[PDB]
Amino acid sequence: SITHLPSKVVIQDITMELHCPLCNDWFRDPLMLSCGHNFCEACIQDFWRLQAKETFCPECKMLCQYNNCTFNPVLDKLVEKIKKLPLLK
Amino acid sequence: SITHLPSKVVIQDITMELHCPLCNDWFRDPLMLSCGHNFCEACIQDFWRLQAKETFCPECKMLCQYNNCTFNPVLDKLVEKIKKLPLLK
Ligand SMILES: [Zn+2]
Ligand SMILES: [Zn+2]
Ligand SMILES: [Zn+2]
Ligand SMILES: [Zn+2]
Repeated sequence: SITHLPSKVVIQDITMELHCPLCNDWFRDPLMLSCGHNFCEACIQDFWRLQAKETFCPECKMLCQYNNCTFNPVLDKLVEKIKKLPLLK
Repeated sequence: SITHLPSKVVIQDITMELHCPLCNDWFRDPLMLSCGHNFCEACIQDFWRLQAKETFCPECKMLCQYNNCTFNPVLDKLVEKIKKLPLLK
């Protein structure tokens, strides 16, 4: 995209990217799946253990293998920082 | 950390987290290594091909295996968004 965006809209977009789509809260110990999507470790583990018959990604439906999941620590750092951001608009 | 931070300081901290430590520019097609650190794909590939005798992480020095690297697409999305943020302070 090549359009200017309202400051508040950009902050909100950034914030949506740091929210887990399973719990709709801030990522906590996010795992990244083979497709590149991220979920709280607890959220994706419970989804797979409890709701899903194969280990697929809830967002894109691609078949991930459990053993290919990896921690995504940069997301923890970004969550910590942005929660401290004063929203001046 | 449990201290309030200046808005501008928080934006700058967030921005440092979205910069590749090898090139000091915005992440472009970042790969995440087994240790959880991220670098532009081109940057870490050139580092390993050209400067380094084993595939270690330039930040933490841990021995990563090349085949365990993964794309970290969330970082591309965050780079795109934050570059559009008007800096009002
Ligand atoms: Zn979650
Ligand atoms: Zn996915
Ligand atoms: Zn780079
Ligand atoms: Zn590292």
